[PDB]
Parts: sequence; structure tokens; C-alpha cells
Amino acid sequence: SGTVPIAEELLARVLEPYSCKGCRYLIDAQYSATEDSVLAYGNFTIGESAYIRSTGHFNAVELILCFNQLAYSAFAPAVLNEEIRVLRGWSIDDYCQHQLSSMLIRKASSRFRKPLNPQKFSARLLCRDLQVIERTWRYLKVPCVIEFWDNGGAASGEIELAALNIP
Amino acid sequence: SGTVPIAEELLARVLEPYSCKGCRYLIDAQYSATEDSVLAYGNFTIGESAYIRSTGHFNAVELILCFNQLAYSAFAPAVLNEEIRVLRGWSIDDYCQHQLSSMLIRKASSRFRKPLNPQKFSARLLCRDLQVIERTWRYLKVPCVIEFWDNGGAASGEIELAALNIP
Amino acid sequence: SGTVPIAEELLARVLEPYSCKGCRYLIDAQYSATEDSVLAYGNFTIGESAYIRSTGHFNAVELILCFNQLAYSAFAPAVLNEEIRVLRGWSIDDYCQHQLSSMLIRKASSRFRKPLNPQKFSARLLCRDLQVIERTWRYLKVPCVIEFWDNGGAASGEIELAALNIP
Amino acid sequence: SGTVPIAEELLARVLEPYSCKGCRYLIDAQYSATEDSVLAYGNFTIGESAYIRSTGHFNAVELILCFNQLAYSAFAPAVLNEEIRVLRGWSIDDYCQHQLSSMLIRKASSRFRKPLNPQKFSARLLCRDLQVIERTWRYLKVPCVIEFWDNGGAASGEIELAALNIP
Amino acid sequence: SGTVPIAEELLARVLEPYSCKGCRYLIDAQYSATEDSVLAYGNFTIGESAYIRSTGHFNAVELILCFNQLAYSAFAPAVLNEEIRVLRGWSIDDYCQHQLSSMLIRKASSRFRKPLNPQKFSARLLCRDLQVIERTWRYLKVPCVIEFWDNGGAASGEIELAALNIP
Amino acid sequence: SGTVPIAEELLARVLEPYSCKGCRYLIDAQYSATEDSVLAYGNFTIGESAYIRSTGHFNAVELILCFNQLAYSAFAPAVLNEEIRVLRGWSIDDYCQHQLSSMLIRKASSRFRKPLNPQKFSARLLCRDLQVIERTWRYLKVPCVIEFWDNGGAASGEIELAALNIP
Ligand SMILES: CCCCCCCCCCCC(=O)O
Ligand SMILES: CCCCCCCCCCCC(=O)O
Ligand SMILES: CCCCCCCCCCCC(=O)O
Ligand SMILES: CCCCCCCCCCCC(=O)O
Ligand SMILES: CCCCCCCCCCCC(=O)O
Ligand SMILES: CCCCCCCCCCCC(=O)O
Repeated sequence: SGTVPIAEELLARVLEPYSCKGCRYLIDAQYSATEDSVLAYGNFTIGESAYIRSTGHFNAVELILCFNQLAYSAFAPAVLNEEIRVLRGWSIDDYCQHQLSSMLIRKASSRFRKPLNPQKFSARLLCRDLQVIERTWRYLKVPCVIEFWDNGGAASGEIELAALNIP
Repeated sequence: SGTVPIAEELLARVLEPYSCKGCRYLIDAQYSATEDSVLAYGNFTIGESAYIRSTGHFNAVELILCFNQLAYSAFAPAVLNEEIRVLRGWSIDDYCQHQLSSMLIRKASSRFRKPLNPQKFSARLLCRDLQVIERTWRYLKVPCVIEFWDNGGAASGEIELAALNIP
Repeated sequence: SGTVPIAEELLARVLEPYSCKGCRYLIDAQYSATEDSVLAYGNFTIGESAYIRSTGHFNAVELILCFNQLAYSAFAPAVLNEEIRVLRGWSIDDYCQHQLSSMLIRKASSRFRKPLNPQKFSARLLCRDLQVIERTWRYLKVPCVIEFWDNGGAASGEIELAALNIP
Repeated sequence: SGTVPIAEELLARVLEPYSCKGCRYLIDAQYSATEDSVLAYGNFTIGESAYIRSTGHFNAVELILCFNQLAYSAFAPAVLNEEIRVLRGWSIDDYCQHQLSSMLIRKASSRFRKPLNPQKFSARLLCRDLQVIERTWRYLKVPCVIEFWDNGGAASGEIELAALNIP
Repeated sequence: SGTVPIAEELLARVLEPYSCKGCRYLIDAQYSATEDSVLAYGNFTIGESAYIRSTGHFNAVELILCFNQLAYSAFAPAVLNEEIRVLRGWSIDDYCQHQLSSMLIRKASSRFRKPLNPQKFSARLLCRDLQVIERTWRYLKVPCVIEFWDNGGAASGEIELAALNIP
Repeated sequence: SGTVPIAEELLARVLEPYSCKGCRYLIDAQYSATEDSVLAYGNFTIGESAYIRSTGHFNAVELILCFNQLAYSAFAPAVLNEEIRVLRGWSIDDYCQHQLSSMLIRKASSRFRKPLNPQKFSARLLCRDLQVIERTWRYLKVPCVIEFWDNGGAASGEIELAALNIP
């Protein structure tokens, strides 16, 4: 690993958009960062779906939901301790103002094996080769890789984000 | 096209899992079917996210949410008028009992261009080469293709479903 | 890891060429796959050499023998669940017809430290950057990397395969 | 060349470990030797694989198998006529007691072009710069170079042996 | 890992420049090597600073000191068992004559989180893409990556070495 | 420049941690200061390494060692004449009690060209945009820039310090 924990209450701030909806599923997380890469791990629980009755399983909607929360979370301390080069110039204040409106999934790719236990599961996340793209929109493009597990069970994805304001 | 409409109140039954959560986004839909293929079109609106505060845009979570609703919906009249061969033996009664627990996204692939207007948008859906797979689980595998639009804007995906009970 | 197990009796089918000769040495295996990569782990035992009297150690012939069995095995479920892109179009039926005649070692590179216990040992295998080469022969070229251990002990190799029919 | 033949029945003694398994493939051989080098040539045939069903081709396992037999064979008369300096002190009696347990492949490197006819083929072998290494094990290290042919067809390798007892 | 241990007394020889100054801090180490890469792990203790009174913590000077010792150490057995290609032609005798004068840090990059316990800590080291550069000086350039830990605590660096004589 | 000299015997007090170890290398220094910046110049000599036998050159360990001494030294008169705003409230008495335990290198970045003559060399140092950071630790963060020269020869670095007590 080589990863430090992230303070709850940085998390709780970052994920308040979901918590004020009872949709925070990330219990705690640990990160590590460089000039151009972040690695994070998180532990999750799903009490109830906000959107459908009750599947009694994991869903694909919740994979995404958990990826968002972890990515959101993993980039917080990086930005704060100013470890991401391309993002120096953002305070954490900047980051939390640009969460909802300014950070987008461009393309994504999911795979599903043994259905995850929505109750106790975990994820590992790695975003790499971050690079800024100027034009008709100027965005930081963020290639990500995530993997879930828990009872066996696994899922994964390669998702590319766009983050809209920067630097 | 070559597609018939689907009665609301078949829809309303099928999508009640989302409606009882205020998360039905499919306004109406039209389908067409064969031995082994379904084509559907739908019109959507998103009043508010159930899960996050307010993005003011479309999300990836909602792409999936809309795909589910349309697929769910498109297969309803097919099963009822017994047009899907591999599914003859299901009443619509069977179908609605197997919605939540028995129908799953195996793998999926999303693409996003001009952000969709979450207020008034539409989708076109095509599932093809349905085929049953017996083994440690016996499922109908369902290769799907969907495309959204509205103001320009587009998104799309190739998602493979597993449906768990049948025939 | 992030790897699922492989059913014996898929194995037993795939490795029957060796078993009908009492030369199956792979006890069980676990794999993981992508568009263009496979990772597998296996556990081995050698009862007796088929070819020489008795060395009382591991040999280089048996390194190869074990690599073959694991590679053979690791690609089976990938092909079956159609996870390898370049190989979609093969059923598992195709695969088992092309095992003996159509899958070849082009070049290889071995290293040997602490002699492996031929009785209880294990391997880790990773094939990557698979790519098809058309010409006077049309083959899928398969760059592989394997490592053995057990009592300490280690061996390894970088072997390139050619698989002759496809796609 | 500049090479003398090797008596069958020296061969037959040396390769009995394989013959008692029906795995002797070296038909006859010729050698030449110096203080510190051996050159050998051999002619081979493979009736059937001992280990797999039937490939109908050459394999990599059999390349090694043939290298072993030829190396084993080429060093026999050298040791007997006491031509290898570092090995004087071994009778041929010593040599045949240390075959199985005491002679090992450290590292190896194979290349494969036109598939060899397993029925009628030949090899040329050259081991050079033999040198003894004392330590936690005391071995004679033996850098070797071999090349096969037959119908065209070629294969080759640079293999390093360790021989464990000496002098 | 996949790494063998390194004999103390190879270490003790290699690190004598520091030991004769009471500044050897590497207790033991394990390595693994290829044509062009070395991986090593080590365990350290710092009894007292040689240079300053007493900080009661880890320092940056000691990070470097430990990196040197581990790199010095990790390359020893590689060179001896002649596993590094570009360095074949050096005996270990060559290596120990070129330690002090001929091996240099060109550029380096350090990061520090939770202060390391100078008493019991460890490191992981990986040097890769070694390549020789001829000119006004002819050096082997050696891109390295190291990471420390122990009580939590972490530090890391990307340091590039120049080694001056070779091959 | 625009810099005043610093009295030896302020130096000698500040650097006693190194001198009592025969590791003071700063001969004399000159500084200049503002509300939030210090500039210093120093002249150095290295009699012998404390830690290794004898390289006959400059090392990276000694770059750091010299940076510490100069930074340590440059901040002394600033604090004394109370010129650093964020540090007013420290006497020089405070400063010398917090040297060893309370002043740390967070991250650092070194570059090396023409090897410095360890006998007669000089440095130029500039720390800027000092700013206090409250939290789980409350530190003054100190971004620094240093450059060495002497016979040509140059080295440089951007090092960030943390100073732990203040104000
Ligand atoms: C500046 C890099 C930002 C990385 C974290 C953003 C991840 C958020 C994922 C998108 C969430 C959403 O679409 O609502
Ligand atoms: C029998 C074919 C069923 C096709 C409609 C099923 C689509 C439902 C998509 C999965 C929804 C979910 O994961 O909650
Ligand atoms: C299509 C990729 C096939 C990968 C598995 C083939 C590995 C078999 C190794 C060669 C065995 C032999 O030479 O008999
Ligand atoms: C003393 C030199 C011995 C040279 C002949 C030994 C070659 C045998 C090759 C290894 C065979 C094996 O691993 O079973
Ligand atoms: C030939 C590659 C040598 C790798 C080991 C050298 C590492 C030594 C680091 C430099 C030590 C010093 O500057 O005193
Ligand atoms: C209050 C600012 C203090 C600036 C001088 C501190 C520089 C000391 C550098 C760190 C020395 C060490 O790690 O031992």
C-alpha cells in the first residue's frame, strides 16, 4: 500500500452532498499521492438503496456511487497538502465548490463477477497520468482504475473523469 | 422505427420500485419485438437526484437508472404478448416477481459528449442475440445498446444483462 | 490478486493430454482476465518424472511442463466467458481442438535459484500485450511472465507463445 | 568439425535414465574436447512424447530433453579419456553417479523458427569457458550453446549448467 | 516479493566504509535482479547520529544514508552472480573498488510523512531502466525508487545515480 | 546582495550540535531579512566525512548538511533582531531550544552538475512565502531555494521545511 488514512470530517465535508441524502456509503479511506497519481482504499456499507425498493444485492448504480465517493475523497487530502502538481492553485475550498458541477464521467467500463455484499465491502482506486486539456472546454482528464471485493465477490472499472475548472 | 406504444400502468406497474421512491424518470415508451430482439424508445425527465444534492446536469448514475427503466419497460409488453421465444413460459406475473433480484448488469460501457438536459431527454434501445446460458447459474444473457439525446447532447452504452430465472 | 478460481473438470478437460499420460501436475488454479491480459496462479505436485529415472529435484523440463499447464488452464475460462477480445469467436470447443497442434513456444528465458520442491510448489503467471500477427502464418503472439516458489526456492521465465488459428 | 565418434554403449550407459523410460532420443553422437571445451554433434528421433498426447511437432520440452542427452553424452568420453582438466579426478564412474542429482540448468535461452521434424533431426553443441565456482555450493559452471536442424527448420539456445560435485 | 536474502559479510564488506565509522544502519537485506532491474528490501536501526547531537527523530541525511547502503548492498550480489547485463565485466572486486569515488547521486526527490522511528525501520528499493551513457563522462545511469516505513511512518524518493566506470 | 554579516559565536552557538561532532562546515555567513523572507550566503569547507571513509568529492548528504547549517544560521539573526513577523515571540533562546527536535525537512529536490570541491565552496540561500499552518500539527512552513558553487561546479535544491513550535 504505502498509504496514510484520511480524516473523517474532511470526508464528511467532501461527501456531505451524499450524506444530506443518506447516501454516503464510504466508511473510511486511506490515500497516497504523487505529482501525478493518487491511490486510495475505502470501506463501504449500503443501508438501503435511495432510488429502488430493495434488490438485496449490489447494483451498478452503487458501484458508480461508491467510485464517486472514493475519488471525491481520495483527491481531497491530495489537494489540501497540495501534492497534485496540476492542481496546486486550488485550495480545498476550491475543490469543494467544484465538486457537483465541475467533475464529470466522460467514459467508463464496468465488469461484474461474484455479487458484492452491499453490507461490508471494500475498494482499491488508482488514478494515473492526469493531464490537462485546453480547448472549447479546459479540463483535467483523470484516467481511473477501481476494483471492489468483500463471502467472495468482485467488480471493476476503468473510468475517465473530466474536472472542469482548474488549475 | 416500426414500434407500438406501451401502456402506462403496465409501465407504472413495472417501474413502481422506482416510483415508490420518486425515481421513475421514464415518461412514456414505445417498443417493437421479435423471436430474439427488442427495440424501445423512451422520453424522460429528472426532477431531482435522489442520491446527491444537485449537480445541475445529467450524471452517469442516471444514465444507468434510465437504461434500467427502459429495458425493464421494453421487455414487459414483449413478455406479455409472449413475443420473446426464450421467455415464453413467463407470464408478466413472472417477470415482475424477477425484476429486482433476478436481473443484473454483467458488464457495461459508457460514452459521454454534450451533457444531456436532465429535464427533457430521450433514449433509443436495442437488445439483440439474446441467448440462454446454463451452468452454475442459468441465465438469459442480454446484449444491449442504448443512445440518449435532447440543445444538443448525447451519451451511449453497450451493456450486457443477465436475467436469472427463466425460461 | 483479484482472481476467481477455475473449475476442475474444465481443467481436467484442458489438461487431459497430460493426465491420460499421468503428467498433470497442476492441482488447482485461479485466474483473472481483461480485453488483453490474463493473470493466473496454480498449485502443483510432481509424483514422478515421466521421462527420466529420478532426479530428486525440479528440472527445467518440468518448469516448462508446468507453465504449459497453467497457461493452457488460465486461458480456458477467459475464452469461455469470452473475456479475451482478440479470441472472441473461439468457443471453448475451438480452444480445446487447437491446444496440441496450434499453440507454440517461440522464444523463452529461464532463471533458477533455490531448487524447487517438486512435491508442493506454486506459480504466478501473467500474459500481457497479446497481439495478432498476420502473414505467412497468422498467429496471436502471447508474451508471458511466470514465477515459481514453495523450504524456499524460486524460478522464473519470460516465454513468448504463438497460437496458430484464431480469431 | 574435427570430431571423433562416441561409442554407443557408453551412450547407452549414460542415457539409461531416459532409455529405461523409452525417452532416449539421441541416436549417435560425435565429440571433440580440450582442457576447457567440448563440441558435440548428434542425430535424433522422437517416437512419441512421454508426457503429452501427440502434438505432431517438436516442442520446447524436447529441445531441452535433447540438449541434456547430448551434453550428458558429449562429456562422457571427455571425462573418460580425462581430456577436461577441471574434471580430472572423476572417473567415468564418478560421472554416471552424479548425472541425475548433481547436474543442473541454472539459466537458459531458447529461440524457435521453422518447426523441427521430431522424426529425423540433428544438433550441434558447444560448451566453453568452463570454470569452477567455490562457495555455499561448489560447482563447475558450464556455458553451453546448441543449435538444431533437419524440410528446413531450426532452433537454438544458450544454456548454463551447474555440475555439483567435482573436481 | 520474489527476493533472495544477501549474505552478511558480503554486506559487511560492501558497507565497511560506513561501519569503520559506526555508520552502518542496514541490518540485513534481500534482493532480486534481472538483465536490467534490481529490487531490494532492508531492515535498519540508527544508534546515534554521527554528525549532529541528537534530534530524537529520522532526518533527511539518514534517509540518504540508508538509500546508499541499500543500493550499495542490493547491487553487490547482482554483480557477483553477474545478473546485471550492462555490468557483466565487473567482478565484485571491481564493484568494491568503485564504490566511494565512482558512484554518485545526480538528482533526487524526497517526501516525508509520519516521522520514521530511527530505531526499527525498513525500506523497499527498486532501480529500473538502467542505461549506459557515453560522452565527456561515460556512466551507467540508474533511476531508483525507494520507500520507508516502520507506530506508522513513511518517506520516499526518486533518486537518479551515476556510476562512473563500467562496463 | 544587500546583506549584512552574521557574528561567529551566534553561528558557533547555533551550529554547536554539529561542532561538538566536528561537523560544522559553514565558515561564515551573511544574511538579509524581511517580514516574510530570508536571504543568506555562506562559505564552507569539509575536512573529512563523519559518516563514510573518504569519497574525495562532495556527496548529497553534505549538500543537505550544509543547507541545514546555513538555514539554521540565516534564521538566527532574523529571529534575534525580530525581523521575521510570524516568528516574533521567539527570543533567540526559543530558537536554539527548537533546533534539533522542532525543525524538519518535509520534501526536497536536488540537482547535481560539476562536482563541488568539498574544500572551498559557497552557497546562496533564499526562503520565501513563509506561512503558518494550524492543525494536527501547527507548523511554520518554509519554502527554500539554495545553490552551491566553487574549478567550476554547481548543485541546487528546493527544500521545504516545517518548524514545529512557534509563533
Ligand atoms: C480534480 C479531480 C477530481 C477527482 C474527483 C472527482 C470524481 C467525481 C466523479 C464524478 C461524480 C459525478 O458525476 O457526480
Ligand atoms: C428478461 C430480460 C430482462 C430485461 C430487463 C432487465 C433490465 C434490468 C436492468 C438491471 C437493473 C438493476 O440492476 O437493478
Ligand atoms: C490462445 C492462447 C493460448 C495460450 C495457452 C497456450 C500455452 C500452451 C503452451 C505451449 C504448449 C506446447 O508447446 O505443447
Ligand atoms: C560435468 C559437466 C556435466 C555436463 C553434462 C550435464 C548436462 C545435464 C543437463 C541437466 C539435465 C537435468 O537437469 O536433468
Ligand atoms: C553500478 C550501480 C551502483 C549502484 C549502487 C551505488 C549507490 C551508491 C549511492 C551513492 C553513494 C554516495 O554518494 O556516496
Ligand atoms: C523557524 C525556521 C527555522 C529555519 C531553520 C531550520 C532549518 C533546519 C533544517 C532541518 C535540520 C534537520 O533536519 O536536522
